[PDB]
Amino acid sequence: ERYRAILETAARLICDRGYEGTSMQEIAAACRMTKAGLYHHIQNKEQLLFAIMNYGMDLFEEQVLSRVQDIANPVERLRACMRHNILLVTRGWSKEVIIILHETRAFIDARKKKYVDFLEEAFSQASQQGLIRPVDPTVGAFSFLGMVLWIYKWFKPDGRLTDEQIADGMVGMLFPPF
Amino acid sequence: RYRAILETAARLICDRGYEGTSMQEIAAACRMTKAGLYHHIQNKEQLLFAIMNYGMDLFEEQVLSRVQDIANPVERLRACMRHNILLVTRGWSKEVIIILHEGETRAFIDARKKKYVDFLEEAFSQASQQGLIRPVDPTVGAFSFLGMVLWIYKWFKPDGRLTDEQIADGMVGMLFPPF
Repeated sequence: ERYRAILETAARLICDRGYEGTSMQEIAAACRMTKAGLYHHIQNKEQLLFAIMNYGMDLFEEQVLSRVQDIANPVERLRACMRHNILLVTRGWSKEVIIILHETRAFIDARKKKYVDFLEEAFSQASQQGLIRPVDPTVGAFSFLGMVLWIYKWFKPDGRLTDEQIADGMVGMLFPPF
Repeated sequence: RYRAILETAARLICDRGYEGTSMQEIAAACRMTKAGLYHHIQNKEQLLFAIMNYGMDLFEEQVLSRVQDIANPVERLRACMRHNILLVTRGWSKEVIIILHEGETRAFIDARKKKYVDFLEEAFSQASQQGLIRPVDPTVGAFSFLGMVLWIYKWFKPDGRLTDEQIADGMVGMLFPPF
């Protein structure tokens, strides 16, 4: 419990002022610990970032992939996955962890590729079964990911559009009745 | 010569970071004296705003000026998307644009960015009302377009399986098919 709290706090600080502009002393004080206490849990800044990103992938698999991987119809699977990814970004409890994850290298890269593989497989199946307009599966996957992963840069919760309207509109754009 | 400086600086900033990169290092990468650099840019704040303003100039020069006269709004969106993907992927412009999206100066750039979004929203509005695209909230349309296109820098390489043109043909076909 104390460790995940450290990752969440560090992630919030890193998102506010960026990686270079965040010190381990800043992170320690934000966690109500001494710098020595922080280093009991983490080895240095580079490992902290790795830990944040791995925790991010865990959270994503639990809250997005776990829920959709058993949907057999590939366009239903895509539609649910896109809606879950959007709502993760706008409603999630660890938004800054997720931002760092998509914004040791080889270990995280291979984990991220599992999601790209999943999307490409579904676009492939949906295209083949006549449930979506044909498209190259990679073009589909990365259009999907670009639409969802950009949200945090523009979306203002106090603005006109609601996050449910964004989810409905986005899904309807890529995956209309076809 | 000024634009070459900004492109060289954008390269270093993307490779070493903004805090890592110094005006002395920029001068050396430009093969200029510190005095010659200083004539164009005097500190790092000035440099950053200059690069971001150059990026918005590129949206005008490489995208808007090429499409703004297309009367049919779906044809306009299809051309705008293709030009924008090229601006994101061309070696000479790609790092300027990355920096653009990665106090009072913040509002001056924000206002320029919003003129582009406004343009996309007007085209989505016209195309939807005219039945040339499936109905969509114009802001949703605009930022779906923007996310798709700007995120290309995260995964594109010029020796990848898909060319830039294949990516554009495919993206335009997804958002703006015959309808």
